[PDB]
Amino acid sequence: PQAKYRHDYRAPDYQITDIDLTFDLDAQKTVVTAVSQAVRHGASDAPLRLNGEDLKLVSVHINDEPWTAWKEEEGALVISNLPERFTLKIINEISPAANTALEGLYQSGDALCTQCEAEGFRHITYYLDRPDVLARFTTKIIADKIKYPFLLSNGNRVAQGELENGRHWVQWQDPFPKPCYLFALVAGDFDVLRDTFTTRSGREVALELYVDRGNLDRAPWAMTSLKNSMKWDEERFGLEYDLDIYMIVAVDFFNAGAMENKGLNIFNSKYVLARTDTATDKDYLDIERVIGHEYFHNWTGNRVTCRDWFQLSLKEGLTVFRDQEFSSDLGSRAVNRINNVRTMRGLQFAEDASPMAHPIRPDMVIEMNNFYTLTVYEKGAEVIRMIHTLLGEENFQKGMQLYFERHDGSAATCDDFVQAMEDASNVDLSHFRRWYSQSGTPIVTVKDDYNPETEQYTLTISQRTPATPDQAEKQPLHIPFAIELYDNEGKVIPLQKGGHPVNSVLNVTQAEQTFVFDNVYFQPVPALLCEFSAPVKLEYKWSDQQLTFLMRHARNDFSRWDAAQSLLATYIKLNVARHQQGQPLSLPVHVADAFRAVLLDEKIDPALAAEILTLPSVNEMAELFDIIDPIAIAEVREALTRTLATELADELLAIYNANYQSEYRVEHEDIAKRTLRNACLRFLAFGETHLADVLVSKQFHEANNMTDALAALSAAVAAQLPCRDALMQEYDDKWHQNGLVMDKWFILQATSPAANVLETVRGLLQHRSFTMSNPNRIRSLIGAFAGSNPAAFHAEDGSGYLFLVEMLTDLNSRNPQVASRLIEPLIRLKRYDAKRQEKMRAALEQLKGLENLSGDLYEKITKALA
Ligand code: NA
Ligand code: NA
Ligand code: NA
Ligand SMILES: [Zn+2]
Repeated sequence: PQAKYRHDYRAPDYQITDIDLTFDLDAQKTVVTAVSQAVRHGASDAPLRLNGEDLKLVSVHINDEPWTAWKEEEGALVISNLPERFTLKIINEISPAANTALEGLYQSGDALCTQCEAEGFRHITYYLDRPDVLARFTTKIIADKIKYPFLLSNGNRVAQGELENGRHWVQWQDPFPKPCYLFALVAGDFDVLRDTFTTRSGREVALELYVDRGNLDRAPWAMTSLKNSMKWDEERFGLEYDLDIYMIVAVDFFNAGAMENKGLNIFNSKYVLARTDTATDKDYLDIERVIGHEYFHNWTGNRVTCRDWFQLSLKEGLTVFRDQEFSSDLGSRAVNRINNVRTMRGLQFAEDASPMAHPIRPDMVIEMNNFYTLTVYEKGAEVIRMIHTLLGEENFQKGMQLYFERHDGSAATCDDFVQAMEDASNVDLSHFRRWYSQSGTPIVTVKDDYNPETEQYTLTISQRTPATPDQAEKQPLHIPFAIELYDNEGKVIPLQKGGHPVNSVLNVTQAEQTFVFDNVYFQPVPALLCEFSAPVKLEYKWSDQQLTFLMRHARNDFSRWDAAQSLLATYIKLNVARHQQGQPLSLPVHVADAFRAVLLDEKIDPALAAEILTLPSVNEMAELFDIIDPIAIAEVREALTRTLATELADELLAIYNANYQSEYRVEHEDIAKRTLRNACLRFLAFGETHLADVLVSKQFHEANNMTDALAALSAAVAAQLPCRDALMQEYDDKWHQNGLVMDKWFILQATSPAANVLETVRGLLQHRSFTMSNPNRIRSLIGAFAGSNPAAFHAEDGSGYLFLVEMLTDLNSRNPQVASRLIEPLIRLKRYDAKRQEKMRAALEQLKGLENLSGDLYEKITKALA
């Protein structure tokens, strides 16, 4: 359809203040009654345009009078000649069972449940579906007692009743005005885990976690995590929960990961259910993350919400920042930072090049569900971290405070949040605001000079953002640029300028500038962009010895990891160019020596050693190139792994045996050691075949937990070892009746370095555990093929592109949101060689031709083809 523009936001002509919903539930045909209290603010001649999608309108009343001055248009109900203040009453029917897109009210298994973010409440009743219209909800659900014993909506339960013919009803009331995207409804039969948490001030909150029956044994971690979140937000931000009850329901059929619906979060069951033999350490930490995340939304998203959808980052960048900080306090900050930066550089930077490039606050949007992006979430949070970096904790907290004090109870803008941070701190963020409106990844170039006569070090820093598909015009940003300077012994040299300390975060605000430091008593090795202080590409001409020096001496663990990625980047690029000419991998001795040194340093945190021995992902590697040869990258990763497996075999095995652990515990010291042990196992898989096949299958068979079971299975697949098919069948045989566990197996299948991986993947569309109606299964198999196996996806013959087009033809009609996730590999076409671009362009031109092309796909397809 047509685009919506941020600069066209105007306040609404009408407001709703209270809405009283009734649901006569039935999966075939639900009847919705909505009584809303409205107020005209605009002109008298302005009609009321209510949004609505695939609703069957039964009746319209205005102050109990059957209305005759209205009409239905494309996606709207238009009501005219209205009083200034009035009661609106709509009755409509919807059909949950038919809803395969999982927008609105749909069925997930036997259960009914909702997804309204961003614009799904309009698939339930005619409303002002925009998040600047906030109102007090009352929700009455009626349903078959047998099939739907639990009837849940937002708030507290305020009435209940039984009816003839085996039906019953519950009524719910949320005292906080909210935008309709935060409305939730759930009916079904569940096992319920109940605990309580008591707030800092005495308030006792009931906690109820709803799971499909028989899953009550994978619930406690989720619950413990929720409790930790409530405590952490209390300790770090001073934020207490505001209601008496907190519900979380885990469903299997869900497009997102989870949803901050006020008082009644709905979670993909992926980010709830864990048990030591079904879930890995990553799963546990992700559940901690997502539970936390939705919880933190209770302030940064609900108590203060978004005036319009272009302000999505207001809540998501801030709430992601909050889930990073939660994870980082409770666990390893260094590991957390490293991985979040892997994500920025690997995946986000790629999107900021792509035809979908947008600023964290978009200016144009066709389908809003396309803008739940790495950019809005992860880059959004980096922008928040930058603010935190410029202001410091004490100041940042005062801004949070002023933000809430001003906007609690309303919908706000990104600019409002920045103004709160500015006014509380008296740090000026006028120039900084440009981060909200400029797309693309800036490139910061650093040139250095030491003058021993004067004992001064000059940094010449310059910046440029190259043009993007979405903006022709770019300008310099306010870039917090952190530096440490190290002397010959590995001590930090103090920064100064004329006998006066200088702050180690520099304000790179111009296209080019120059910083001169004094009393620099020795020629420094610098650490640049410490802790990835801005979401930029750094360009500096490191010597390998500067890099290895930093791996040995840098204060900050992140700087050691990052020195290593820079060391290794050089050689990844070398060996890709070599691969392309039929040459074998070449690697200097001293490079392997550095990784050996990390493996044998007793001073090293195992967690860090583990991340330094985790090679960059293929996506992380691709960001190093202008043109991507996915096959060269894939083969080079495989080779580089083999070479270090050989060069480090004795030390790898030593460290593998050293960090054996008889007990399994989800505690961070233990996870660090298990991560390191399994990092060693990966390399060993790629070494001597018999020894490999022995360790891998032994670890798999003997593993007490899924982290170890799967690490070995995954290495058997990755390294193509003898036991593979057997181990792989064993897993199927055991876990096929369990979708979330099978997700891992599908990924392994889909990301196999095998020769006939596409043929296997087409076949797995028939597998017992697979189903095209379940977005988890789709992402696990098809998603992992297209997104995480770029070597097979970008086969020379175009067979990958055609497979995705077949799938997308199905998913376009069934679930556009998921089709849109899946097309992302294909809109990156302008990044590969001509021969590939042509086939990709052809695939996109096929999809453009679809009878009933969704807006979701249409938005991305016309940008890419443009
Ligand atoms: Na209102
Ligand atoms: Na709290
Ligand atoms: Na910590
Ligand atoms: Zn969120």
